[PDB]
Amino acid sequence: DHNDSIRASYMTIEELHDAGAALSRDGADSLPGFMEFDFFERHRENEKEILRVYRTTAVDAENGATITPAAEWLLDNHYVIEEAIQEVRRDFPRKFYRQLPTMTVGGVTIPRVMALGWLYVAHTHSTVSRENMTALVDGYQTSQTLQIGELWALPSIIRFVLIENLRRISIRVERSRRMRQKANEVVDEIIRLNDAEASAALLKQVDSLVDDPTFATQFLYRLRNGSQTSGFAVAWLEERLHAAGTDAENVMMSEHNRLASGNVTMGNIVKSLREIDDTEWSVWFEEVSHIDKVLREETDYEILDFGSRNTYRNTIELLARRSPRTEVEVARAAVEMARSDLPAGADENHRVNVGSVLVGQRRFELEKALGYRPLASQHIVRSMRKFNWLAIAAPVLLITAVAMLAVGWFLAKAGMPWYVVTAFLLMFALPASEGATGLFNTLVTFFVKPFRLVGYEFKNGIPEDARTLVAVPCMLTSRDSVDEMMRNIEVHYLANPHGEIYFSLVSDWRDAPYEQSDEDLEILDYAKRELAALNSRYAFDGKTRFYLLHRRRIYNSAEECWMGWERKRGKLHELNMLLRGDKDTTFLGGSNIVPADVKYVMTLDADTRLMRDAVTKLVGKMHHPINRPKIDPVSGRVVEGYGLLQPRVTPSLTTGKDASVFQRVFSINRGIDPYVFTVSDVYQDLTSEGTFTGKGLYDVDAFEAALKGRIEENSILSHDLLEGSFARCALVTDVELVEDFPTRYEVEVSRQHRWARGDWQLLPFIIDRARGVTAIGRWKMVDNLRRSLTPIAWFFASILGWYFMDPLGALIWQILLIFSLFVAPTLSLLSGLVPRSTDIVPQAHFFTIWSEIRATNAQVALRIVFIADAACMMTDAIVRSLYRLLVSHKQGSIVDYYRQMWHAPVVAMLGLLFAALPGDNAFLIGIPFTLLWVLSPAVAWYVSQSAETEDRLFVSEHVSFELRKIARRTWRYYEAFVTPQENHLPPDNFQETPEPIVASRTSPTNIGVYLLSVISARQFGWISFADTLERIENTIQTVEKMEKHRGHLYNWYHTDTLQTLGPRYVSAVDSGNLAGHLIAVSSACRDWAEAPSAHLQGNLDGIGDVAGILRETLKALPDNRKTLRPLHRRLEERIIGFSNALASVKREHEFASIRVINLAVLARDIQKLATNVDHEVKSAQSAEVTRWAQLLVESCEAHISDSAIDLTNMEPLRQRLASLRDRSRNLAFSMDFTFLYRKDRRLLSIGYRVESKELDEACYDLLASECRLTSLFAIAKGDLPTEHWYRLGRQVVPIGAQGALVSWSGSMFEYLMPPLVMQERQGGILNQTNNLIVKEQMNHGRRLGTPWGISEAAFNARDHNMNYQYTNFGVPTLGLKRGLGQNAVIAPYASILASQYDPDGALENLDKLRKLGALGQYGFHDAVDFTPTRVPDGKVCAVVYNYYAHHHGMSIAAVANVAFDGVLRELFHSDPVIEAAELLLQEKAPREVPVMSAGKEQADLLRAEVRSIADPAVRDREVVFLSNGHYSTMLTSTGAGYSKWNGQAISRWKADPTDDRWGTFIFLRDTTNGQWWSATAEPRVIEGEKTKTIFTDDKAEFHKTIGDLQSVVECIVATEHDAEGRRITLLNVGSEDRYIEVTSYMEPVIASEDDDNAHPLFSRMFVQTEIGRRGDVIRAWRNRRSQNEPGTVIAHLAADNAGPSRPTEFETDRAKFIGRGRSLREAAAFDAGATLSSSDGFTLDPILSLRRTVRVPAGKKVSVIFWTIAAPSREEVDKAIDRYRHPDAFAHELVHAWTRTQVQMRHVGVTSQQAAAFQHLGRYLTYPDMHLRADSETLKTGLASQRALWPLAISGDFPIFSLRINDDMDMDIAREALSAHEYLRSRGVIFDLVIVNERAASYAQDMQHALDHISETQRRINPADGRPHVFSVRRDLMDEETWSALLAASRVVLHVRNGKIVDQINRAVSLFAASDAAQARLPVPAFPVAEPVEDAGDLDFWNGFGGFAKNGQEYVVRLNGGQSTPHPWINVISNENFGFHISAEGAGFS
Repeated sequence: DHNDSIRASYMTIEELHDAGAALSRDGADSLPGFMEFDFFERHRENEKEILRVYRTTAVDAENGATITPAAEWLLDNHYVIEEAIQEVRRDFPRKFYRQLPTMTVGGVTIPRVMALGWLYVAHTHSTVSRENMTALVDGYQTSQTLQIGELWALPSIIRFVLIENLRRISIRVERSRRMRQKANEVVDEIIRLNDAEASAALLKQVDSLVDDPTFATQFLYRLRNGSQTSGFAVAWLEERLHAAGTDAENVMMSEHNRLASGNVTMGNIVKSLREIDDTEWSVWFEEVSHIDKVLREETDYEILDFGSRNTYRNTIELLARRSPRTEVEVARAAVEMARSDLPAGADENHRVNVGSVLVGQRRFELEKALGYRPLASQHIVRSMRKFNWLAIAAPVLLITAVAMLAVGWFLAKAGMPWYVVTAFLLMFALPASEGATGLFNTLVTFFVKPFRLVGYEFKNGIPEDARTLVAVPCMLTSRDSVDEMMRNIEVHYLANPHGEIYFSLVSDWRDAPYEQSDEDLEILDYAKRELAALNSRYAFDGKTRFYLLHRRRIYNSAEECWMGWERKRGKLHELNMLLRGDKDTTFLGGSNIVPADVKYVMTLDADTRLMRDAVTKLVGKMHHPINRPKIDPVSGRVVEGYGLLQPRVTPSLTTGKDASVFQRVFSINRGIDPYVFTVSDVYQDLTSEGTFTGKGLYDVDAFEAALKGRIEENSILSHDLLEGSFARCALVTDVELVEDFPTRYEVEVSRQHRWARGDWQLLPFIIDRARGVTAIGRWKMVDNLRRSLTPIAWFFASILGWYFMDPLGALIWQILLIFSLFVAPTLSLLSGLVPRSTDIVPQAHFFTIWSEIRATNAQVALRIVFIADAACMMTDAIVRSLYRLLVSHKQGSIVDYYRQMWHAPVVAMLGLLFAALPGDNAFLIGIPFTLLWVLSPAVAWYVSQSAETEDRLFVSEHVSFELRKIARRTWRYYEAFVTPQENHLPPDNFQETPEPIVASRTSPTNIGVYLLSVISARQFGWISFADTLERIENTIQTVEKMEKHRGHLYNWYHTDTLQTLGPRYVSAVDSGNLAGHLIAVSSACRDWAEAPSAHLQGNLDGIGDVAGILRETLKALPDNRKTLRPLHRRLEERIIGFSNALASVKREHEFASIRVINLAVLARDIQKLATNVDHEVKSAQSAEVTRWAQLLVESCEAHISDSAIDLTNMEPLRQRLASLRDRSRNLAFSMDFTFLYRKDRRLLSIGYRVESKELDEACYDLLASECRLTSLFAIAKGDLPTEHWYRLGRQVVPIGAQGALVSWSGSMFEYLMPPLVMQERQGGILNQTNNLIVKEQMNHGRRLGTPWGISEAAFNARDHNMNYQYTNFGVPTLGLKRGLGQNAVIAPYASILASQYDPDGALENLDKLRKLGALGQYGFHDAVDFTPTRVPDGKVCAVVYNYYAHHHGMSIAAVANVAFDGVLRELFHSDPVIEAAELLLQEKAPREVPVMSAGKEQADLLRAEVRSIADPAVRDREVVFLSNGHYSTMLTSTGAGYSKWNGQAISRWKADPTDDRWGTFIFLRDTTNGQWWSATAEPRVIEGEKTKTIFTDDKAEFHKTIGDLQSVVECIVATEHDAEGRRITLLNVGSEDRYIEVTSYMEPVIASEDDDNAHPLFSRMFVQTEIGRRGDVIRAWRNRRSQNEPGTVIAHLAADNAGPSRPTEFETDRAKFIGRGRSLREAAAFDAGATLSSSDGFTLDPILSLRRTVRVPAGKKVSVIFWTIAAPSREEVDKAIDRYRHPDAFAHELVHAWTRTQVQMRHVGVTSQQAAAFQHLGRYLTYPDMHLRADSETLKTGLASQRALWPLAISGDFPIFSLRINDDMDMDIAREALSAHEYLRSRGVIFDLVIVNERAASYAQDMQHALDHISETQRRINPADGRPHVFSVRRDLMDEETWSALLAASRVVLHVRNGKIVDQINRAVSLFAASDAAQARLPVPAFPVAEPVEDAGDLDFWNGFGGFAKNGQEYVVRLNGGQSTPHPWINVISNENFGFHISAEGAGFS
C-alpha cells in the first residue's frame, strides 16, 4: 500500500468532520504526499508524463505483451482523463489563483483550498462522493468560513490532486513493467548458459537494478519454480536480500500489496473523475455555503432563477473583496438596508427585496456607505453613463473628423478649389461613420461586460396576477392558410404549455374600397369552427386557451381604404382598450372575448418561432419589482423600470427546404449558440435603453397610458421605435427568437423600402425639439438615417470622384473606398479571435478563418455590385416619403428581373457617359465598375435560385433510376417474409446456406422501420392504396394485441405466439425508435386522409422499375442452345416495346385509364413468353425471370385496381384513415419515459427489468447516436427536462481541416439513423459531421483498398446452431474503442445509408460490391468479410448470406428520402409536438473546437497463424491435432502419428521419443530407377529433399522436392462421415515422363489402447480383413468374441484420380511386407520383386496396404487420395465409401472442415495463437519429452508412489497438468487453463488439470469457493468423457509428502505469477530449441543377403537352420549375417526368484 501514491488509510464519516474541524483551528503540521511546487509547471509536467505513458502503453500491449489491470484503466479509459486535464488550467487563470488565501503548511505557501483538498483525497483513497464532500466542508466550516470563489474551486482542486496521484501511480506501474521484462530477459540469459563462469559477470552487470523489489520478485519466481533451475544465482540473490536486513519473504509479501493497491487506486481515481464530471455543482454550492444560509431565509433569494442568484453572489463578493468588510457581514448589511427600504408592494408583502440594494437603484448608497473603492473600469463606465447619449456620439464624431482631416490632407494635391473639399468630405462621412460605429462597438464589447436583467423562476408556470396572452397579428386574405396559422398556434402553445398564458388571434381581410361585402363570412365561419375544434382538443380543467379576434374595418381615406383607424398599431391600441374594459370598440360580436384582466401582452409574429419556455422568462423579468415601470406623474416617459422587453433575434439555419445563395451571404451568423448566454450591446450597456422591433412583451397599463397621451396620428411602419422611445424598452439578449430570412432578393428590396419609408416619415420628430422625444431616440433616428443614406452617399462620392478631377490617380481613392467597406465587417470578425491577450495555452483549437473571410469577401462583392440598384430604390423611397408630409399629397426569370428594376444599368450607363467625355483619364477605372454594375440582373437571378441543402440532391435520372431499382429489389424481403399467420411482423433475419431457416423474433425497431418502409413503398408506387391500408391496419392491430409495460414493449418477441423470449427487458432505444416512426406514420395517415381525391392515381414508376429489373435480369442468361436466341430476342423486343408503351403513357398528361389496360395486356404477353422460355429451359436463373415477370404483372393489376375507385362515396375510407391515425398517435404517445429517467446523474437508463423492478446500470452520453432520436422524442413529449439534450455528447475529433462528432464505435448506423426521420439543416453541426464521416469512411476504404461502408453487421463466423453471429464495428478514428481496427468488415446497407449525402459515390461503391457475390434474391446480403482470419483458401473476400429486416428497412427508407426529396423527414416534422422541439437541433457549430489526442491500417487486421517448419528431421518435433469431435488424429512434423475414434484407437502407435516411426505412411518407388523414398520426412528420406512442413488449422501440408519431381501431401479429417483424407500430389517440371508407384501402409487395431499394449497377440489375432468386388478398398474388423464389443468396422479407400484404369495390388500380412528380420526403414516389399502376393483373410499380423502405379506427364500433375473410414456398423461404411469413391470429393469437404474447425475454435474462447500454444502444450503432454517438468533436485527427493490417490486422482490415464496459484488477483490464468483443457479434450487429448492452491488459512476458504464456482462449468458429470478430470487441491490440508509427490509426478508444471499461459509455453519452446545434422541425409545402408548356410556334420536333426549337438544336451543354431530364424527360438533360464530368456539370433528379457 506504499507505491508512490497518497495513502492515509480510511477515515469513513464522522471522522472527516472533526478532521476538518481540527484543520481549521490547528492544522498544518504536514500532509501525506505534498512537496514545494508551482501549480502551472506541475500541471504541464503531469500532462506531459501522462501522454508519455499513454503512448508507451499504446505502442506496447498491442505488440503482444501482458498488460496489468492497472494500465487497463489508462488505455481503455483515457478520454475522461483528457477532459480532466482541461477545465483545470481553464478554471485557473493567473489572477484567480493569486486570490485564494494561503495556508503556509510547513513553510510552503499553499492556498487553503489546496490543503483542504489534499486531505480529502488522502483520507478517502481517491474516492469522491457528494455526501463525504459535504461532511468535510461543514466540518471545516464549523470554525473558519470559506469565501465564495474558494467554495467554487473545490471540484477543480480535487481534479488537480487526482490527476497528480494518477501521474505518480502510472509512472510507477510503467517502471515496474519495464523492470519485470528486464528480469525475464536476464534470468533467461542465465538459464541459457549452463556454465557459472558468465552468470557471475551478468549478475554483476545487473546488480545496479536489484534493489528495486519489482525486479527480484520475478527473478525468484522464475528461478525457484522452473525446469533447469539454478543454485548459483539463487544463492547470490538470497545473500543480497539477506544483507541490509530485507530477507526474501518481506519482498514476497510487498508485491501482494502495492500491485493490488495500484489497481484499486487507479479504479477509484477513474470512478471519482467520472462522478465529478457527472454531478451538478450548483445544488451542492447552494447547500454547503454559509452565505446562502443567510439569504435562503428572510428574503426572496431561493426563487430568482440561477443567473440572478449568481449575479447577486458576484456583486456581494466584489463588494466584500474591495472593502474592509467580509462576506457574511456585507450580506447582513445588504439585508438590513433592504429591510429599511420598506416593502411598499402588492405581492411583495412578506420576505425582503434584497435586489434593490445590490443591483437595484440604491446600489450606490450601500456602496458609498461601506467604503467600497470603485475600479477604474467602473469609474469610466459610470462617467460614460452619466454623459448619456453624448458618450456614444462624441467618439464616433471624433473618428469621423479625423478621417475627414486625413483624407483631406492626403488628397488635396489636384486642384479642388475649396468647394470640392466640402462635397467629398460630406459624402465620405457616411462610410466613415459606419467604420466609427464598428470600432466603437468592438471597443465596448471588448471592455464593458454585458448587462443582464433579474427575474423570477416560474418553476410551476406563470401564476395569477401575471396573466399574459400572445396576440399574433395575422391576415385572412387566403383560402387554406387558416390551417397553417392554426398549426402555428398549436406550436406556440406547445412551446410552453404550463401556466396562465393564453394565445389569441387578430385578423382582418386586407383593404377594400367598400365597408363589408359579406363575402368572407364563410371564411370567418370556417376559422371559428377550426378554432372551436382546437379549443375542444386542448382544454384541461375547463380552460379555453385559444381565442380569435377580428376587426370590422372603418373608412379613413384612400390607399388603405377600410382598415380601421390605423394599421397594426391601431389594432394593438384597440386590443389594449378591450382588455381593460371597453365596449364601444371596433371588433366583431362573437369574436370579442378576452381573458378577464391580463397584465402583460406579447406580440410575436407569424414566422418568428419561439424557444421552449421562452416567455416564462420574460414574464418573470417583467414581474420582478426591480424591473417594474413607475411612470413619472410629471411626464409619461417611464423614468425607472421598463415598459417593453425586446428579446434578441437569431436567424435560422435554412428556410425549410429553401436555401438560396443569397442566404449564405447576407446572414453570416445562423443558428443558436448554446455556449453564449448574453451578447454585449453598445447602446444597452451605456444608455440602458434598447430598440423595439415590434416583437416583445410589455406592460399593458403603462404602455397604454404613455401612448394614448402622446401620439395623435400619422403612424404607418415607424411606430415601433416611437413606442420604444415613449416607453422604456430593453434588450434582454438572454431569450432569443429564431426568425427566418427571405431567400429571394425581391423581398429584401421591399423590406428595405418599408424601413426607409418609416425612417423618413419621422423628420419633424427630430427637427422639432417640442412635442415629446427622448434624447437617445433622436440619436437612434439619426443613426438610422445615416445607415439609410450610406448607399446614395457612396454612389455620389464615386461618380463625382471620377467626374470632377478625372485624374490618373483615382485608383488609390477607389481602393480606399473599397477598403472601408471591406474593413467594416472585419472588426466584428476579429472580435472573436483574440485569446484575451494570450492568457493561457489551450489545446489545438483550430483556426477556421478562411470560411468567414470568404463569406465577408462575398458579402462585400454583392454589396459593391448592388450599390447602384439599392441607391436608386432608396432615392425613390426618400423622394416619395418627402413629397408625402412635405407637399402633403396623402417568380420570374432573368428577363423578369431586368424589366422589374431596369434602373441600375441605365443609371450606370448615364453616369459613365457623363464622366467619360471630360478629362479623358478615368475610363480605365470607370469601365470595370460600370461593367459589373450593368450585369446586375444576372447576379440577382443567380443568387435568388435555391441551392442544394441536404434533400434536393443533384441525382440526375440514371442514379435515381439505379437506386429505385435497388430499393425494389430489396423490397422482395418484405413482400415474401410477411404472412397473415397471426404474424403481420417481419422476422429478424434469414439464413440460406445451412438450409433456409427463418427467424421468429422481432424488436420494436423492426416494426417501426417496416411500417416506415411500407409508407415509402406506397410513396414509390409499388402497391395499390388498399394494400397499404390493409398492411398498416394488420400491423397496428398486431401491435395493439402485443404485451406492454406502461406503454413500452419488451424488446424481443415471438412472431407466431406474441410472447417474450427471455426476461421482459424494456429497452429505451427501441421504444424511442418505434415511437418516432409511429409519429411519422400518423402524420402520413393524416396527410392521406385530408385529401383522398388526388392521392390515388399514383406515380406509375414502380411499373417502370420492375420492368427495368426484368430487363437487367434478362442479360444474365447464357442463351447458347440449339435454337440460338429466337425467344430471347423475341422477349427482349417485347420488353423494350413495353417500356416504350409505358413511356408513351407517362408523357401523356391526361392519364387515360384505358392505357393501363394495354399495359396489362403487354404484361400478360411478356409473362406468357417467359413461362414458355421456362418450360424448355430449366436453369435455376430463369426462375428469377419468371418471378420478375409475375411481379410486373402484379404491379399492373395493382395500378388497375387503384384506377377503379368510385371517388364519389369516399367517406368509409376517410373514417378508416382517421381512426387509424388516432390509434397510431395514441399508441405512440402512450409510451411513458418517466420511470427510465435517472434523476441523480440525469441521462437515461439503458432499460428496465421487470424482475426485482430496477433500472439498468449504464447510461447514454454521446450526441451522435440513436439516443439522439430517443431523447428528442422524449423532450418533445414533455417527459424530460430540456437540459438532458445539452448534457450528452459534443466531442470533436479533428479529421482533415475540420472536426466531426465522436461516438462509441463510430460506425454509420448511428450517425445516419436519425436523419431518416429527423431533419438536418445546412449550418448545423450534424450535417457537416455526416459529410465529414462519409469522407472519412471513403478514406478508410481507399487506404485499406476494400470498398468502404463499415458498420454493424453479421460477420463471417458461425457457431452451434449456425447463425453467423452479430456484432458492432466501426472506424478507429471515430470510435473510442480498442479493437475497431482489427476487423474491417464491410456491410452494403451502409452505402445506401450514405447515399443521402453523396449518391454518386454510394452508387459507385454498390457497383463495385455487386461484382462480388453480394447480391442475393432479397436484395443485398448482410456483409462481406475481409478479415484474413475469417477468409478461406486463396479467396479474397467472404460473403455473409443473411438478410436482416431493419437493415432492409433502413435501405428502403434512405432510398425513398434520396429519390423523393426526403418525404420521411417532412412527415416526422409536420407533427406539432415534434415541430415545437425541432428548433432545439440548430446549434451553429462553434469554429473553435478543441482537438483530442491521437501502411499500418492493413497490418492491424487480425491475421491467422500458420506454423511453418523448415527441416522437420533436424529440428524439434512439432505435432498438430485434428478432430471432428469423434475421429481424432495426430501428426508430427516428420509425418508420424495415430488415429482415434471414440476412445478406441485405429492405427497402432507408441510414444517412443527416439524412434518415432509409428503410424500410417505413403511410400513412392520409382520403377525404372528402382530407388524408393517416403512422402513424409522420417522413414526413408534420401539425398536431396528440400522438405518443408506447414502446420495450420484443418490441414497438415507436407512438402518435398526430389530431383525435379515435387510431391506435396495433405492430411485432413473429414466431416459427418468419420474419415481421414490423405491427398498426394505429384508435380513434374522436367520434359520427361516419370513412372512411379504410390504405396500406402497402415497397421490397424480396434481396441482401447491399453488392451492393445497389454497382450499384442490377442489384438493381432482377433482382426479379420477382407477385400471384395471392385478391389480398391480393404475392410477390416474384429471377429465377434462377446456381446459387448462395438465392432467398429473400418476401411481403407484408394480413391484414384487423374488417369485411366490400371490394376492395383494389396497386402494384408506384415510378415510378407516387413520380412521377418527387417524394419520399416528397410522393409522387404521394396526389393526388386515379390510385389504383394495379396494374402487375405485371418492373417495373424494384419496391415492395410494399397499400391497404384501412376504415370506423371511432363508438366502436369496427378493425385491419389487415401481415405481411412471408421464406422459403427458395416452397412454404414457403404454410405461413406460411395460418398468418397466419387471423383473430386476432396473439395466440398475442405470447406466443411474449415467451417467446423472455426466453429469449434469459436465455441471455446480461444484464438489461433492460443491454439498454437495449446498444441505445443499437447506436444509436451503426450510425448515423454519432459522439458517443462520440475527441477532435477525437486524430482530426485520426490516422486513417490501409492500417493496422489488420497487426492482422488487416478494418475493412471493422466499426464497431470498442474498449475500453482498463489496470486489471487489475476484469477484469469485459471480460466485460460480450463479453456485449454476443454479445447484439448475436444481435440482428443485426455489429461488432468490440477489447480494447486498454495496459501495460508486466511483467504484459502474464499479462494476454494471461487475456484469451485469457476470450475463447476466442467466439474459436472460430462456424458461419455466418468468423473471429469478437473481438480483443485489444497496445500494446507494435505501433508508435505503428498504435495511433493504431486509436484514431481506432473509431466508439465507451470506457476501462475511468473508468466502467463500461451506466453510461458511459447517461451519454453524458444529456450529449449537449438549437432544431429550429418546423420539425417545418409538414408540407410540398403539390406544384407548372404549365401544360405553350409549343412555340415555334427548335428542330429540338421534342418535349414540348426540341430541337436548330440546327447540332446545342446541345440546349436548356425546362421549367417542378416539371416534369421522363422520365429525367435528362445531359451528360458530362470530360478526361484529371477529369470531371463534369450533368442537364437540375439534378444533379451528379464
